[PDB]
Amino acid sequence: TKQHAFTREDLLRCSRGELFGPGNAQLPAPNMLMIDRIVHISDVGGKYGKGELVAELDINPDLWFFACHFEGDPVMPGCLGLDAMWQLVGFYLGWQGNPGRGRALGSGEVKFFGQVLPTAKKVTYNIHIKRTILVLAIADGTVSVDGREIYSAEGLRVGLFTSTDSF
Amino acid sequence: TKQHAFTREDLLRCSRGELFGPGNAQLPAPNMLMIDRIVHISDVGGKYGKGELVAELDINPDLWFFACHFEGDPVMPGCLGLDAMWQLVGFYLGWQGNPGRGRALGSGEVKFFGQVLPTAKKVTYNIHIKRTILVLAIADGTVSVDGREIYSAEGLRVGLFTSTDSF
Ligand SMILES: O=C(O)c1ccc(COc2ccc3c(c2)CCC3)o1
Ligand SMILES: O=C(O)c1ccc(COc2ccc3c(c2)CCC3)o1
Repeated sequence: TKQHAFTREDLLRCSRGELFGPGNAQLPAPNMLMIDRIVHISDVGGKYGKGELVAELDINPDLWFFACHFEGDPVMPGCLGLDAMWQLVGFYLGWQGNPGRGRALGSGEVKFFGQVLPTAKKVTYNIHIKRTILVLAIADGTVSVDGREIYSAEGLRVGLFTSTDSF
Repeated sequence: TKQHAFTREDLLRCSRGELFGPGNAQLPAPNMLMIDRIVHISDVGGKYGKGELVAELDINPDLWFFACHFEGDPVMPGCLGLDAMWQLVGFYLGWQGNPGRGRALGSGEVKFFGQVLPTAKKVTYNIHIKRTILVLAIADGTVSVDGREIYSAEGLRVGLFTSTDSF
């Protein structure tokens, strides 16, 4: 709760289990990691008074997903921008000190109404925590490219599992 | 409309633009391609009488996404199983003979209530086309692993763009 911003090296440390400890929430490592930095994280403020994350991914034409998606028509997969928002809600649960392994549980409405091209510079993620309740978080999120909102997600859900025995 | 099943080599040909032609719907190439085969595609039957796709992805412990997602806790990303369902709805629009480039436009409710582990053998996707209406398709979908339903998506939307001038 004391650290309110994270560098890429902090996120890579998180991906090895060395930020929140083994058996606790982990970001993916490359090439599934869809965040370079967490600019802001808090458990107060945001749209619902329950905290907020702002994170960034730098874009350059050589990122792996442009060449295969699609050949002659490069565009960052919508599913990976959506996954960044699940990655951030999971990070929030870990950052609050909750134990267990993170899984996305789904979302209400997702809309893709724009695209990240290899000429873009920066994708920004805004997450508004709605409720924390296994331990799970519900959040709304946007994805923006160079100032332009392009995706929205309502009711993003991520849970932490300490025991899967009964499921 | 004459071909009702597709091999991996057919899907790779689709990913190069050589199945539906340049400027038309393309599957991603590896490593974003989340389908090995289309077992069944039709424009009649399915849950709503508007056709159906059944597709498969073989699972083995060496698939790239297991090592990075997550370190010491391998699980196929939920976002990639969801993306397979968008990939299949886009394939359906191309298979019907519609021109233009495919984009996911989003979904209503997505639920992840199980997981694909590196011990699994086969993921199966079931897509029920709800409505075709730019040209877009609305569908419901499930992801199953070795017979067990693990994800559901309602209101998957994919559109084809012949012109982006006005957007
Ligand atoms: O992975 C995808 O299918 C994906 C990524 C982003 C999108 C959304 O694509 C869009 C969505 C809306 C518009 C455009 C493209 C250009 C014209 C307006 O789809
Ligand atoms: O990429 C993900 O976060 C992801 C993939 C699949 C899931 C869902 O994870 C789940 C969802 C439900 C259950 C388990 C795991 C084991 C106990 C029951 O989340």
